[PDB]
Amino acid sequence: SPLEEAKRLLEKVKKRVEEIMKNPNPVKVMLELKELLDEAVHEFVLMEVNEENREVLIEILATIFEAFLHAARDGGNPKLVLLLLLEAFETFVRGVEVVGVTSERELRLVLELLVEFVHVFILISRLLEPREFIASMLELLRAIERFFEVLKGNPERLLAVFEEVLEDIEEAVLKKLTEVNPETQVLLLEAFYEKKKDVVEHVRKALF
Amino acid sequence: SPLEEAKRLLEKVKKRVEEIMKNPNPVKVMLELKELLDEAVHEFVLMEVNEENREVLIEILATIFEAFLHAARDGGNPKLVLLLLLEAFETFVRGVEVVGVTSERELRLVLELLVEFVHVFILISRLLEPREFIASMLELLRAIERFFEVLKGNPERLLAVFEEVLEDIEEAVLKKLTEVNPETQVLLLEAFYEKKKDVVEHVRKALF
Amino acid sequence: SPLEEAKRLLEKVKKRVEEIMKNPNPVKVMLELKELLDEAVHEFVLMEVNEENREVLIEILATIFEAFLHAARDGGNPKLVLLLLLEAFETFVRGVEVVGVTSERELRLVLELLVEFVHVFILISRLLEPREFIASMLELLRAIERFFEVLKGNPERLLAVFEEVLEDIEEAVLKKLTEVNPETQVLLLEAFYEKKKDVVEHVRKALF
Amino acid sequence: SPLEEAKRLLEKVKKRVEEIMKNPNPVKVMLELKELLDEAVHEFVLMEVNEENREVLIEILATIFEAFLHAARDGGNPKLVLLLLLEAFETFVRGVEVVGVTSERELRLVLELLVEFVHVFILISRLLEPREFIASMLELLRAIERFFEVLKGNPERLLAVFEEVLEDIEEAVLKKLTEVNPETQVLLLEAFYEKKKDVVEHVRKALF
Amino acid sequence: SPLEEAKRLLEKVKKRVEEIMKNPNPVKVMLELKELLDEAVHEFVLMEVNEENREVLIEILATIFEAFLHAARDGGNPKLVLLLLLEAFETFVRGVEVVGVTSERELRLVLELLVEFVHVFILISRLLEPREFIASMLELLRAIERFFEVLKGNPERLLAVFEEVLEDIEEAVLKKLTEVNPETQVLLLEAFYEKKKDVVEHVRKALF
Amino acid sequence: SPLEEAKRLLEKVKKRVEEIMKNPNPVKVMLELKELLDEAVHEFVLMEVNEENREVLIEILATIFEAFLHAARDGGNPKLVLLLLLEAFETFVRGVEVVGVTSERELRLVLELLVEFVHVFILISRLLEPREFIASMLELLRAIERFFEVLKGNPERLLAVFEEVLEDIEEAVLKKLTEVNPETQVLLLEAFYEKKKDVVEHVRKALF
Amino acid sequence: SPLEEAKRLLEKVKKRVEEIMKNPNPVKVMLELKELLDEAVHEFVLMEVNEENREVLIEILATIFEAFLHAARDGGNPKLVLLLLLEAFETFVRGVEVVGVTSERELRLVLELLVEFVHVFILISRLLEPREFIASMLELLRAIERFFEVLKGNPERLLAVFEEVLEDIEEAVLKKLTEVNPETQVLLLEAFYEKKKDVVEHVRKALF
Ligand SMILES: [Zn+2]
Ligand SMILES: [Zn+2]
Ligand SMILES: [Zn+2]
Ligand SMILES: [Zn+2]
Ligand SMILES: [Zn+2]
Ligand SMILES: [Zn+2]
Ligand SMILES: [Zn+2]
Ligand SMILES: [Zn+2]
Ligand SMILES: [Zn+2]
Ligand SMILES: [Zn+2]
Ligand SMILES: [Zn+2]
Ligand SMILES: [Zn+2]
Ligand SMILES: [Zn+2]
Ligand SMILES: [Zn+2]
Repeated sequence: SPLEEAKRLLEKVKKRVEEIMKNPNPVKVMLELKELLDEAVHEFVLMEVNEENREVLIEILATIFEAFLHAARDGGNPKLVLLLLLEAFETFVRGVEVVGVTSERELRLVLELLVEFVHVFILISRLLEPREFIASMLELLRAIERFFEVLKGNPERLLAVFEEVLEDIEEAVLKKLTEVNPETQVLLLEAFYEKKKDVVEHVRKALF
Repeated sequence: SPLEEAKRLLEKVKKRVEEIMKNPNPVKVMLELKELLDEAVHEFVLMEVNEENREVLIEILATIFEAFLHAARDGGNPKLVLLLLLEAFETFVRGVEVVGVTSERELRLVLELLVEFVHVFILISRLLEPREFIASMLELLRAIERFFEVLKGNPERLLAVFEEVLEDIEEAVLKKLTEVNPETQVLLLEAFYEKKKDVVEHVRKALF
Repeated sequence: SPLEEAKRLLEKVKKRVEEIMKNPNPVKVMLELKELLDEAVHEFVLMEVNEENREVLIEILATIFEAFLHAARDGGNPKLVLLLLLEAFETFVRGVEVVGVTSERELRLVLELLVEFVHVFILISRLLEPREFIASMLELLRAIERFFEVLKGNPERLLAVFEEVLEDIEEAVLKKLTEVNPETQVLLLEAFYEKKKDVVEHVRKALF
Repeated sequence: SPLEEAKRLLEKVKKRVEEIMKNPNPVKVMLELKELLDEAVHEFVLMEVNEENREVLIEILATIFEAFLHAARDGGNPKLVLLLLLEAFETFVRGVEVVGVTSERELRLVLELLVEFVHVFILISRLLEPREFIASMLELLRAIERFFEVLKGNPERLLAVFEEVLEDIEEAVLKKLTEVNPETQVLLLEAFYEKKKDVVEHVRKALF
Repeated sequence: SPLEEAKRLLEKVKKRVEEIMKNPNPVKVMLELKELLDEAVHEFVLMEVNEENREVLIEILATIFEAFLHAARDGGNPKLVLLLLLEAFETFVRGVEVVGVTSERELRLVLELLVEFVHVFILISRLLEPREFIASMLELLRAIERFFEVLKGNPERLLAVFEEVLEDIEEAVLKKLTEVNPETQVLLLEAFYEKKKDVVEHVRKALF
Repeated sequence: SPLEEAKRLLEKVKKRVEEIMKNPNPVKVMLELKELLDEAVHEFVLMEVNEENREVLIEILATIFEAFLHAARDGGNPKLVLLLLLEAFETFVRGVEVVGVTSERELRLVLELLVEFVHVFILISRLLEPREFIASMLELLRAIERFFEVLKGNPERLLAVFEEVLEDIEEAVLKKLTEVNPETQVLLLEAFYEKKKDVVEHVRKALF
Repeated sequence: SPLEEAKRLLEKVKKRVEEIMKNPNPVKVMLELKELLDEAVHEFVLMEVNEENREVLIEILATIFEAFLHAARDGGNPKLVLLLLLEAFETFVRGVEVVGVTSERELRLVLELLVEFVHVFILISRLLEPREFIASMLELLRAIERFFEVLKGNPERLLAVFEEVLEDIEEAVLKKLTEVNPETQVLLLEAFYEKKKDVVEHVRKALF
């Protein structure tokens, strides 16, 4: 039965996550969580996904990704942490694509996860230099564009969420760019705004 | 149900505000309240906003903003406090734009919040030097212009409130500018009056 | 046909400007307007400019530059705004050089734009400190000298306009320099007057 | 034994204070006294505080703080002295919070120390300019509010002491504000009275 | 016999520390002390640790760590010294975990060592730039969290010590962050307070 | 023939200078003029310098250096312009050393060039901050010392010129240093006067 | 014979110093003098140092170090010059340790050299920023501590010289630290005074 096997997988994943978080090393915890997410996706593609077990699969993905976001908040080297965050987000997007999102609860869960991911990413990247900060923000913009192209649902709510996270990123960039000379400010602002306009056009094309 | 979830959110926000206000550090309190306001806006864009729960959402926003205004009155470094006040006001305006204001009670709530915000801003900026004071007043004028462009309602009452807060700012500026030489007075008065004329034109275009 | 393509470009530019000015962020509006001005110059150098379509090209340049000047008056960080104003003015001067000014109406349009630019520059730079203010005035003097070297027309009217804008700058500098000690006044006045004498010599050589 | 260790600590602290006060540099003396106060608090949180050794710990704190207040009266740069006084007062309040006040002798000791601190602060800040004077008075009001929120005891005596020190500060502010124009007087008086009303409300809430 | 071997190890370690401290090069002294600490831990895991020799092992660890802290105060390159301090602290925490802390004297010894370590770390990091200073403070927060997770004892005294060292770090950060613009202050304060809240939650979970 | 080749070089250099000066970019003009001066020195060391063509070579150097000084007065970034000015002066000194100065006309020419260089340097560096201003003045003192060590001629006239340019620098420094606190004034004045005494002693040793 | 070889070495070193000092480049002169000092130390360790040739070796060291101090006063990049000054001082201390100081004349010579070194170091470091200035002062304190640990002689005169140079450094630091905010002043003063107390303790241990 699909539902029973999905529930067994959920219990196994919960036990594995609880075991993993006990480690004191944050980078090791992130690596094990990334491996667990990949195994969950591999299990997803090897099983039938009907309308009964979809909620359980979404809950498994949410559990692993929430643990990963907390472990990222725990700390480490910012560049490595940001790279691992991007890899985990790509795996999560692939998993959501495989499973699919139908009901409103799953949409709410994945959107809350996206908001938390953006917040954690900005919090980690606060401590870089302005040029590396702008490069990281460009990478985050690409990731958000990919996520919103994959996801399907009500266009209006998705557009509202997209605009809100974009405002968050814009506020962070504007606050950070006050540490440099006006010429560097103009250069970096032009780069950021060109990328933002492009991703807005792409997302508006995909949603509507 | 929208109404039940909105009431649950209101109770949670009230509990969080009571917990936060107990801290003795005003800057930490302000930062936590700013984070809470952002989280409230995130929750707002993730749920349906019909005519039943709109009052509850406006009440949540008013609660958080009142707590923030009191914490700003508590004290700290004036420049940091003023910048945090501007950021909180921008988040509040975004939340009001998302929720929308329909009835008279919500309009009354947001207008009293604006009046209190202007009073607190002037009170905090009283202690700067004249040039930084005029720069802060220019920032406040831009914020008020943004607020009155976003808001919708009866044009006459909105115009009356706008004129009253403008008179408040003008009186504060006139009283402060008596500490400098007449040439500096002429320069700063010219800057302030040019900005005031521009914002009056913009607001009158937007309202009517 | 050159005239039809010029009119189509005028309509497209008007539509783009109207779309851009709806944004609430003044710095983003300025960046988009600068990009549009550069695109207009690119279009100008790629097409034939005879005596028929010259007026339309001058009107396109005037439209974009008027929108930029208003957006600059809207507000922002003074140093960044002044830097963007200088970049826009250089792009405008290059466009005028490419197109050329023959009739009296085009000369009137460009001279009015120059007067508005000087007024906006002084208004924005009012809020700096005296040393940065004097540096900004030096930059403005170099920009005005370049503009009057590029332009061709009746020497007497051009000299009258140049003298009037110089008097405006001198009045602003004299009013601002009353906030410092007499020794700093002597230093900054010496720097300003040396630069003014040099630019007067250069402009008088170029015009006659 | 707690009592014997507390008495040994008192003897060591007395010897250290006598050794430190022999230095001719007042700022260095203040820095060493701050370090000694921090070390005393560290010792306090690392040992048991019963009803036997509480008096000895209170006398240790009083000894260090009295030495600091005399050194602050000795002289130096007023802004640096005021900042060091505020830091020392906050450390003293933390130490009192850790130890606690039960008997009447300890209450009398700490209240006398607060009165001397307010007197020294007003004496040092007499020589600033009126705007910086009002800023320092606001900082002093916040410090007094924190002290009276931390302390526990008889509400009536505490309220009497609070009202008396408030009257002292008000008299100092009124006497100082006669050196400026009436408009500056109105602005600074409004700021001071708003802050005083807020702190009175907070203290009356905390005491009763 | 365990006790005799422990005392022989103590004498050998004392002789080695005295021999090492005679070197004039601070970085070389720190490296030799780190090697000696690692050797002591290796010896600890190779012998039986009962309730008789535990005090001697704790005294050996305290001796080596006190020598290391003094050598770190001696001087050198701030980044290298801070990195070596973190490595030595991790080795010390592992040694304390291996040996264990049972009586009150050992707890007092290790807590005094922690206070000294925090003071030395702040003193060394005073000379960095604000961004590197905040990064160092985050690393220190992680180190303190790991220490208080490893240690076992009376929850109340441990919590008091933890709160006091947190207040020390907070005062240092607040004093340092006055050298930057308010936007940078907001960014860095948000990062610091997020990390502080996370470590407070983790420590409160571990202790209770 | 040496004289004919020198005259041909003079004509070529005049043509090149006229061609270069037409550029509107001052920094590019300065870079080309520096390259031209270097090429002139290369040509000087590659040809015979008798008493016939010495005047022509001195005139070539004076032509290029006058063009460079005017281009420096035109404007740009003060730090870049000052550094380019120092390099150009060092190249000019090397050229004068290679060619040599024998008659009175050449001495008058080079001394007038030195006076103009000092005036332009002070004019450009008027707009820096006091610490960078004093650093630039120290660099100028080293350059003047090197120039007066290389040059040969009548000791009395050279000493008079050296004293006059020193008085100009001293007046500029004294007038600038009124914008800082008396402690900073004492520090910067001590540095400047130590350097001035050293260069005076060196120049008096070299001349006599 | 030791004395004849020492005198021959003195003559050779005098000739080499006279040849080197003729160079116009200060950094090249300083590097050459550093190499010469190293070669002198190499020669010192390769020959017998009895009581007859000790004076000549001390005179050789004094000659090279005086030339180096003058070259450092000549000028250059402050950071590079300070680093070269520290390296030269360390080589000089090694040479003094190898040769040894017995009579009163040698002690007077080396102490005069130390006073001149401290004066030159403070003069060069006057022009840095306050944070880099304090870092340089910390490095100078370590250098002085090493010097006074190596030297042997009458404890009272050595202590008097040490106290006097410490007062010179303290006066310089106090004068410089008036250019920053009181919080930065407190941080930097705490760092400086901690280091000064540590070096005073070390020197008092070494001398007595
Ligand atoms: Zn965590
Ligand atoms: Zn957000
Ligand atoms: Zn309050
Ligand atoms: Zn009002
Ligand atoms: Zn406008
Ligand atoms: Zn005008
Ligand atoms: Zn006294
Ligand atoms: Zn009183
Ligand atoms: Zn030490
Ligand atoms: Zn402490
Ligand atoms: Zn020129
Ligand atoms: Zn002159
Ligand atoms: Zn010299
Ligand atoms: Zn001295």
